[PDB]
Amino acid sequence: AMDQKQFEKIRAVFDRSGVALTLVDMSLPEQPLVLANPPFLRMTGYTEGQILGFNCRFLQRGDENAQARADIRDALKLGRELQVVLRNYRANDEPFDNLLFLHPVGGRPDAPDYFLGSQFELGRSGNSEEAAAAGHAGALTGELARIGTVAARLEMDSRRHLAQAAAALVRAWERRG
Amino acid sequence: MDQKQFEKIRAVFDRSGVALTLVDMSLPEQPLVLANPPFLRMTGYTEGQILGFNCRFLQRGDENAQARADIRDALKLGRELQVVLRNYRANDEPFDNLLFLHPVGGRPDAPDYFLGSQFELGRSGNSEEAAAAGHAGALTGELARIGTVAARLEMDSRRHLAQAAAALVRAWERRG
Ligand SMILES: Cc1cc2c(cc1C)N(C[C@H](O)[C@H](O)[C@H](O)COP(=O)(O)O)c1[nH]c(=O)[nH]c(=O)c1N2
Ligand SMILES: Cc1cc2nc3c(=O)[nH]c(=O)nc-3n(C[C@H](O)[C@H](O)[C@H](O)COP(=O)(O)O)c2cc1C
Repeated sequence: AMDQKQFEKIRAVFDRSGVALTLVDMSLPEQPLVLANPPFLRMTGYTEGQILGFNCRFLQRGDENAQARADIRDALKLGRELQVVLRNYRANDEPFDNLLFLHPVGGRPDAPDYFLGSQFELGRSGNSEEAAAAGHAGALTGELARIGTVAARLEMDSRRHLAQAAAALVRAWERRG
Repeated sequence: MDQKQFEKIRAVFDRSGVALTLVDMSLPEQPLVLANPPFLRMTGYTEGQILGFNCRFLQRGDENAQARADIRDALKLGRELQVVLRNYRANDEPFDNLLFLHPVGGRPDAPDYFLGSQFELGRSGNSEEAAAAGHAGALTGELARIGTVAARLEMDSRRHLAQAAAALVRAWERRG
């Protein structure tokens, strides 16, 4: 029940964004990537053409994020937001930790038509991982509000909770050693 | 200046989820020319109640001498600055303002405008740093839209601003 016009608005927001953005079709269980912006493409080292149609787990290897994935599947089925860290791999197979922000888009409250994903690459920010992650959270919420997934009046409150959630996750991630 | 570019700034201002202000550098007293709804909501004034005036009404005379010195230098230089001001709402409630300053377009050392973005400190419990860094992240997005932050070196621009914001917060907490 989503206007071709909204889909295009989302595409335009992805294209101009300063954070990695992905969109996945929820109308089918294989859940293919349907949008993926330039910063996601550079972080991972793929091209847009080779990525679309695939499920985003192609960034993973085997059975590696068992906990994080079980959480992701629930969020998705329950149509809820989620932040989780994931062990991921670029096209060249180097490992990287991906702080993943998930957000339901469109559809109905417990049946979103799409899911948005935004990736924050950990370990690139040195002494200020919390701040960087939180900064990312802020730019994200701005994108969410422009699309309309976050209510405009609630953009601030959303940002504050998402930034906090990101800093916490970083802190637990640097508690892993 | 420009009619197309000023219209864009007005547009970005109206939609935004961050407190935004635009000051006209071409006027003797450097007055508010734009003031967006989350700014008005934070301070409790209306558009008409504050437009055309300089933002120094949020202060009570002499309380931010060092900071306003840093502000005047920045404005003269046309450089960015992040600074904490003691401020007062329309109902005279006091709050500390973490103020973000940015030069808008024009000339590198004499800009057409300054963009101010206010972040209220002390309403974020144990995660002031996170919330400030979040604010900086959102701001940078708006600056990238206006055109001030070029391209998508926005990311590194975001990371630094967020780093700076968090630092300023820590200092402000080392000052009980
Ligand atoms: C919008 C969006 C974006 C992403 C994902 C999901 C969605 C909906 N997923 C998760 C992946 O697609 C898959 O759901 C999880 O691996 C769990 O499902 P499985 O346990 O593999 O069946 C994901 N996976 C990953 O390893 N890195 C990521 O950044 C992406 N981003
Ligand atoms: C764009 C912009 C936004 C500003 N926002 C605030 C503000 O929110 N709160 C405040 O106390 N001062 C703010 N100021 C500062 C005053 O406008 C003024 O520049 C500063 O107080 C130093 O000037 P003065 O020493 O001549 O009073 C802002 C200035 C500019 C240029």
